[PDB]
Amino acid sequence: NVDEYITQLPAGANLALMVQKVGASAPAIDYHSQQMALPASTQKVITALAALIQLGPDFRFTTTLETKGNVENGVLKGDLVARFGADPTLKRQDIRNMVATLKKSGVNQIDGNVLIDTSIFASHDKAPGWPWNDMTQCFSAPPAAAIVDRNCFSVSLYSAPKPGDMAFIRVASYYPVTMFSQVRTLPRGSAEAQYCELDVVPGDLNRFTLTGCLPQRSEPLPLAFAVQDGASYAGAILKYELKQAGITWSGTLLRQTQVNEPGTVVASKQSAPLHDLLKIMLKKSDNMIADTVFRMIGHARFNVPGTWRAGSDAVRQILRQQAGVDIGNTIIADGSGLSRHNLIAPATMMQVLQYIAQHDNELNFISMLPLAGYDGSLQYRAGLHQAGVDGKVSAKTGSLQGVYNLAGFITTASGQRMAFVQYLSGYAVEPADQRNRRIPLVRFESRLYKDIYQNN
Amino acid sequence: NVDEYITQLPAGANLALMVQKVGASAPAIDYHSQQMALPASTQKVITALAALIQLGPDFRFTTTLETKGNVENGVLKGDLVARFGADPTLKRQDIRNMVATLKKSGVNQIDGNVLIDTSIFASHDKAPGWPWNDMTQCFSAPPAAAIVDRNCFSVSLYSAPKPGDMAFIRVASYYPVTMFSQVRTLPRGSAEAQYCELDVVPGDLNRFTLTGCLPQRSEPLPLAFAVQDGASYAGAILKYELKQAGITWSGTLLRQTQVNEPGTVVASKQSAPLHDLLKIMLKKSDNMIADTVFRMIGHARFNVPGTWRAGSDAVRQILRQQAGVDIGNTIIADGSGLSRHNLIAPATMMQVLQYIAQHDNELNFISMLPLAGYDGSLQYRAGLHQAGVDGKVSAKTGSLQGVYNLAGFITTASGQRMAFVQYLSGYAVEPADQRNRRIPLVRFESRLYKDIYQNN
Repeated sequence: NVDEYITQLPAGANLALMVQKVGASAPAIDYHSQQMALPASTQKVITALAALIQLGPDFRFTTTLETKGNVENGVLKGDLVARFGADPTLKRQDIRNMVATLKKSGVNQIDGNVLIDTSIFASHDKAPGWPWNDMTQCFSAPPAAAIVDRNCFSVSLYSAPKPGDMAFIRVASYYPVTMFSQVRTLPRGSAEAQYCELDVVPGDLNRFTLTGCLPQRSEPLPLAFAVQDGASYAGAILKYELKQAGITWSGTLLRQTQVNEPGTVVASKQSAPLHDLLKIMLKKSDNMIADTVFRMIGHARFNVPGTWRAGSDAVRQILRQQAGVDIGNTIIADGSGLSRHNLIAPATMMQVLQYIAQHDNELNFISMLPLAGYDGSLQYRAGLHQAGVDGKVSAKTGSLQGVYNLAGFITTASGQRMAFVQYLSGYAVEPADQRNRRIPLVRFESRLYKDIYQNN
Repeated sequence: NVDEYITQLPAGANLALMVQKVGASAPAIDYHSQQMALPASTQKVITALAALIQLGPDFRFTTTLETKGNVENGVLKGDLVARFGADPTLKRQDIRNMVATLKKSGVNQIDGNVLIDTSIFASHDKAPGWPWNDMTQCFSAPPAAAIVDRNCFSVSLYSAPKPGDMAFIRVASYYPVTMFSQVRTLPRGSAEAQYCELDVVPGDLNRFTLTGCLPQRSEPLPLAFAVQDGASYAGAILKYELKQAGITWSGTLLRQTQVNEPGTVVASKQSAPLHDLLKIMLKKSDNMIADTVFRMIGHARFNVPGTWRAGSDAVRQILRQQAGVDIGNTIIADGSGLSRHNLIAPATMMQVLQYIAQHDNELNFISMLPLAGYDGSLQYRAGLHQAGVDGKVSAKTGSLQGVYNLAGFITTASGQRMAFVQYLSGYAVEPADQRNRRIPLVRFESRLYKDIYQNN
């Protein structure tokens, strides 16, 4: 009763839906299944499959400290190279530990430069089609080769005691960022409060200026921002840890972007295995893992510095050649599904899902998807809970402004496993319902998945 | 025969279409007319109507030089204020002329600062939902309060005679930008040519670094880029013209962002009348005119510094209250339709078109739209030409990656004027047809508009 369920959805919402028994050639439900749609985070299903095929479940991201030169009386005669490898999980502590190791190896002094090597990747750290306005939010932090603590930092914004005085920014001293406040404090219920925005404006070298207005508050406003220049940020952390460890240097911090022969690895850190990271990515919808993986795929397949375009070409090739899926006129712009350039039909995603199901005993893939009523994004998906399908749906959510997708598998009343793709976009509510916007979605899903479960 | 014409379109393309006699309550063609879609540049139809209602056809953008202080023996004892007003047509020459006027007024020296006043607007000069990657292209130049020559500048990129040497940037000395090249010159058919990108990276104060690779060429590559900091850019031009005119100052160039009482206007420039600018906007799809107008509407309606959110609220209010159109769950994010956040149903745009037709003798609006086979965007729209409808269609195009819209009016074989909205999105061709992508569109439109013209 797809058309009737659509009446639950806001005026003009667009649904493309396909449901199909695993291993069957014909769908049980086909509503606009050929129509292109924004996949949002369902794109991560494709990223996870292509990653497992190209890189394998045991791949690990790697970061190293390398020396190029002889060490004489504790003095490295040459450069220290910190070779970043797009590990989305690298932490300040890992840098501290690698420096401790460098020290313990006998290096007290560097007679040369400290090089921040990001040559594993090239071109922009932002995919085409990402909205500019989200770039300072942590969920959209540029997934660069140099990442430390997700390239996200927090700040506290304090209103001034006196109205008209600048609001005050508190930030932990260890973060190599520079914060400036041009935020005017307003009276508690002021005229300017309506249309005066509070904005973050990023500048070079990880400078941030906050601008606009802040109404007086009793509590500081917590804010978290994305680092725009990961290489500089990682360099500054490395510089700090070297100094704390008592290692001096005569040169400067420089970026190294061009491919080069590795020196002697003196310290290293490897991530958890790729399967573990893909699990986090799928359960929690982790954009940074998705997009580091995505540019890694292109780098590994074509033996070139990883770019968005190489990633896209690689994923298309892997799907066609290894998974037997010709994605045709599909557009793949990134790994996370953040890009508004991604375009894919339910029928194409269905072929991907059918491949995964057929090879699930090899891939151990379905266990990584959120299980309705248990974990990840579907721990409490109201429509699925109310449909009676908790524990019966393993699926990836995909949400962006105007988009509420689901793609995955459902075990129905007969015990039949069905792959399904729900692509719902053009979703908008009227201004007076914007912070209550999800109730129509719940109504729709409660009905559809009860229908699918009961009748199959 | 809408469904059959759709077979001309690429796999999975999404059409929402409505055609309706002017003044009629029921549509002649209704194919998904209630469904939300990306309007692209058809949004400019709404912007033009709301602008004429709020500002009127005779509104002019204004830029001034103002003095605050007494002038003693040719010395201004106080500040020079350059008050920008978002005029999208202001030129270097206009600044030169206003400075000439300031000189002629008796000011030889400023004992104070030179203030670049942008207080007419506030918050970001980029609307929510604009893709970040286009921001350095001139068609997406941030439409700031301070614009000079469309905040666009050109550059010539020369490959190095020797492979491996940096490519060279030539730029006219009068442009206050700073260009850096890290572009490596490659052999004419090299290995790196495939996945090594040529990129522009904007920095603070109108710095641009070009990075990546450029294959050797006999001719320099012409490039044009958008200015990211219009206030600094306009300030530098003002500084240059003051110096050339022999006016000295003791202070510095500072930005003035807060609303303030105007000083004595000593020089000014007003744009052409708004109706003339709206005509350019509609004929040529001028994003900068659309978006300066859009933030001006909010500024004029609410008497606040213009923002994107004030513009959106104002346009919704104007449509509902003055045009009798409740846009319901429609999202309006900007004036140009660049934003991927814009969402509107053909039926809503249809109400706008019906209003314009009913009031055309008041507004003189339809004459501003491109006329098929004559001007603007429709001078050679192949599908319309092949449909036999040249001289019979006045309509606004809307194109973005994946989107080919038309909205406007058609005079049919019976002489009946019909309003129509064609919203076609999810348009994608396979990699091997991307630079030939428009042929399916032409096939579709040739058929649809011949059908509409002949049968109505």
